[PDB]
Amino acid sequence: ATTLKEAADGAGRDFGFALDPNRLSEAQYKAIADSEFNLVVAENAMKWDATEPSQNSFSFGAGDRVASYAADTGKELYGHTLVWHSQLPDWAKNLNGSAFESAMVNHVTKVADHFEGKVASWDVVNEAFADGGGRRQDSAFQQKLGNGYIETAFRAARAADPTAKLCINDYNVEGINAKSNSLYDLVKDFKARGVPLDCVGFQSHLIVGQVPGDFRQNLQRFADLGVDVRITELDIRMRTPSDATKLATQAADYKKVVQACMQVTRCQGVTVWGITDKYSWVPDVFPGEGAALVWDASYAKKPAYAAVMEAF
Ligand SMILES: *[C@H]1O[C@H](CO)[C@@H](O[C@@H]2O[C@H](CO)[C@@H](O)[C@H](O)[C@H]2O)[C@H](O)[C@H]1F
Repeated sequence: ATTLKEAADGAGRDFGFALDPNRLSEAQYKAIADSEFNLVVAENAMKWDATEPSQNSFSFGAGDRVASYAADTGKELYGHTLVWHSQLPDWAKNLNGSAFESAMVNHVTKVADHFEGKVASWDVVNEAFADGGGRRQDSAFQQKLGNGYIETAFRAARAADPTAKLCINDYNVEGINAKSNSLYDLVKDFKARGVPLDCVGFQSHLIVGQVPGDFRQNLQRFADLGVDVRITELDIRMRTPSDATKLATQAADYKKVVQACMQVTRCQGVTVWGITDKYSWVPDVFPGEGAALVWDASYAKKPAYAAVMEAF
């Protein structure tokens, strides 16, 4: 193969990226987006704040732009995200009880219906668990609705879109630990009771040199529950500036993550969280850290590019 798209294509897998529609007007950005991936997900265009900026007033512009890009270039489209505690507009945060529940059911219904037949899989609920185990406590959904909100989301999404794969997504659930254990219990429960849930996504926002040694083992145990698994927001950050050793380790880290996926038959593929280091969300959250993506800020391929090629 000569592009990652070709390598993932031959492996029978997905290799995607987080798209900011506003960047498509930068030729180098578009050139890479067109050539190297076979799947696309909206970085921000499909979240709650960008789609229902005010109660019952949907804004599908940015979202449609991403959905059009995928259809026009023949890429699979992944949806992100229906229910999520962050980027929740204040009108929602001010809602209470059944009212809040109705706003949630309606948001899930409208957004899923609008993209029906275009989005192949959705992160219906994202980041429901707390590091350390148990439910996230700082979530308006958990507070206002209690434990059953997740099941309600999945049931409402399945009713609006009969065929989209419905996934639950989280971070720090890559290795076997208290967070992935709680995640595992919930999936087992859902499958036992017939709650519609088809896949589990593992964000994989990792640190260089710190890739969980039991990644494969963990993906496999979820797969055994009869669900598909996917790596959804992969980037492996470092303390900047980067150097020859930091880039070499990161390469090897990319290789390990992709091989974990290649080794679990139900691992659908891998989605990196962006294309180039220059637009990466990392420096804005973790000051002092960065250089986490496969292309540097000059659009030059970092050693990671060749590692991923090999893993596929
Ligand atoms: C996976 O993690 C990424 C990184 O935070 C999330 O995407 C970021 O979300 C924030 C908040 O909406 C945006 O400001 C960033 O531009 C975006 O990269 C993603 O939603 C998540 F679930």
